[PDB]
Amino acid sequence: TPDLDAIVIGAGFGGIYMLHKLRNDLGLSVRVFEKGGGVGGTWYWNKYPGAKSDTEGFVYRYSFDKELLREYDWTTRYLDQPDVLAYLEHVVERYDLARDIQLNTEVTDAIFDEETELWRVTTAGGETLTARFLVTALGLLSRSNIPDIPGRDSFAGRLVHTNAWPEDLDITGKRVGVIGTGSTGTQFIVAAAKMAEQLTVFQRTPQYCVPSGNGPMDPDEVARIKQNFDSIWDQVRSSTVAFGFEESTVEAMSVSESERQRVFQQAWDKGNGFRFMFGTFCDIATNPEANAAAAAFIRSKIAEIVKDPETARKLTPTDLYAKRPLCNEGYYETYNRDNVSLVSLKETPIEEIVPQGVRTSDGVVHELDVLVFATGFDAVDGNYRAMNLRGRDGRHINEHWTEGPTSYLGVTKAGFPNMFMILGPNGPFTNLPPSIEAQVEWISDLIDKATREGLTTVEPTADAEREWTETCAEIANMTLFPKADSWIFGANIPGKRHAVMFYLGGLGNYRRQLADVADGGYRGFQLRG
Ligand SMILES: Cc1cc2nc3c(=O)[nH]c(=O)nc-3n(C[C@H](O)[C@H](O)[C@H](O)COP(=O)(O)OP(=O)(O)OC[C@H]3O[C@@H](n4cnc5c(N)ncnc54)[C@H](O)[C@@H]3O)c2cc1C
Ligand SMILES: NC(=O)c1ccc[n+]([C@@H]2O[C@H](COP(=O)([O-])OP(=O)(O)OC[C@H]3O[C@@H](n4cnc5c(N)ncnc54)[C@H](OP(=O)(O)O)[C@@H]3O)[C@@H](O)[C@H]2O)c1
Ligand SMILES: CCCCCC(=O)O
Repeated sequence: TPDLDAIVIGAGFGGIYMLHKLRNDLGLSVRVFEKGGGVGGTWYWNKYPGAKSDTEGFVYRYSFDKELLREYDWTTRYLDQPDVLAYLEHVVERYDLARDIQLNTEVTDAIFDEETELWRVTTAGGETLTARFLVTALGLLSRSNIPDIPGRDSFAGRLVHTNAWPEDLDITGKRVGVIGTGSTGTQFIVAAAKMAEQLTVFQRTPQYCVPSGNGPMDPDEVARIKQNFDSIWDQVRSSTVAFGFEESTVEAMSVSESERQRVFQQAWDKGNGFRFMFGTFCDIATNPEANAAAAAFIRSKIAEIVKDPETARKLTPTDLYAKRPLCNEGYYETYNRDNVSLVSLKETPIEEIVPQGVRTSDGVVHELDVLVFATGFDAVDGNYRAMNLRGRDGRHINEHWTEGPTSYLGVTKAGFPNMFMILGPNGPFTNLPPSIEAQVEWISDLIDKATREGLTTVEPTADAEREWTETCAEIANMTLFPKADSWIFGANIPGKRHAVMFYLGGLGNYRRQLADVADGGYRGFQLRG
């Protein structure tokens, strides 16, 4: 008989909600282990300047509690890291969840014990305990990726990853270097350029970026949104990307050149990178002329905004508009600042980090006090592979994932009885809170069913999982997304497999898949009594 009914790993959006359901709704004995010193997951760790979410604030939140929806106010269109952290803290208080969240506790081992049919979980702290159900809410974008750049550890000043931003660090008036220009890099750069004495950008691959449209909320708009929240959430849940806008059904090449320009301009003026990729035309990410047209539209704005022709050239990507789409408050305009310098690593690669800065292949030592790694994450599977996580057959999860990470439905794993993942591999690529709520609710129901019916294990079959791999691959091969090199398909860490790691059918379709599996009696699962 186990120490706990369930153990949940992680105290981000995922685990907070998981806990709430397993404890407050099902009345189970549950504990959460979180390695951080406080709850919030992403929004605990990512304390860097400019950290914020690109999901517009009205839908970057839970939806399951209608009271909370209507009581909580947000004051700017998009939510800053501190505003989201404060929200997740308020949820934690609201639901009396802190008492079952054990902070500072890294789970190092999770071992299915076939004798007892229980999960045995070990912490860095040398606690081992048993639970019937394990839920892993480890975060898709949680495990910092810090490349082994030569000389990195010789750097004399403050060297930090964005995902480890120390609360004491004030970059005001300092000479700041940043490596990486994805969504983290670029929003850091915008905010950091207002603070630092000099900001040096080390850019390996330029990205496309559109305006965010960020700005203050009017209390009447907040009221309007809240009046209509039921409707708003219905739209979200039947949408593709769940960002609170209706995706376009217009093929981009089916209108005039003037119409393409106007639709793009209109989306540019309103802002949001997901709006620009999906609310403009329906085939930006499937049709290559449609994509090329979106991309050229962005290039023309770079060339207009950026006054130095050389900087504009270095900023202008030539590859597909098919990475996670960015937005920012005046990203390209930042490079007209006099305290910002752009180094292209295609032309002048980093040779060595040295005590006083970064020496590039040109021989130039860029002298710096702070070196910021916005070099992203061992995404999706990183925290799973770094855990001593072993299933029924005693094999480490790495031995099940030799071609890429796998699951059934993004939330279960063949060979891993009674384990459920929140934002596991091959789940939705959407505004994440509502995908999380879908997962959590679905897991709950199943755990509750095993409970009421006296099941001992629940496990997806090997065939069900391999069917889901097929599905995810086939959906991704109908898109351009696999032709974009990023973390989304792995390989952003040399030696990491290149592989499909998301269900790209969208939230509405992903919810339907979940509800079909439930409602048909969990075909694909072995339900042992
Ligand atoms: C800068 C930034 C901006 C983003 N903007 C958006 C956005 O606009 N829209 C959007 O949908 N998503 C965005 N995301 C993704 C974001 O991660 C999700 O929105 C959401 O916060 C995920 O919550 P989660 O609980 O699944 O994972 P996380 O919030 O990543 O929480 C996972 C937790 O698990 C803990 N943990 C991991 N492994 C272990 C272990 N072995 N033992 C113990 N604890 C462990 C971690 O320390 C972490 O606290 C953004 C991410 C970042 C980093
Ligand atoms: N605004 C938001 O809502 C927001 C903010 C931050 C993060 N996020 C989410 O988090 C995801 C990850 O974002 P991210 O920007 O943190 O990571 P990222 O998209 O993985 O970008 C990593 C950056 O570091 C660079 N890089 C990696 N290895 C390097 C090396 N060895 N040398 C030099 N440069 C290197 C990459 O260049 P290459 O492209 O050449 O590899 C890229 O510019 C986003 O895509 C998004 O989903 C969202
Ligand atoms: C896995 C990430 C899904 C999209 C939310 C984001 O880009 O932050």
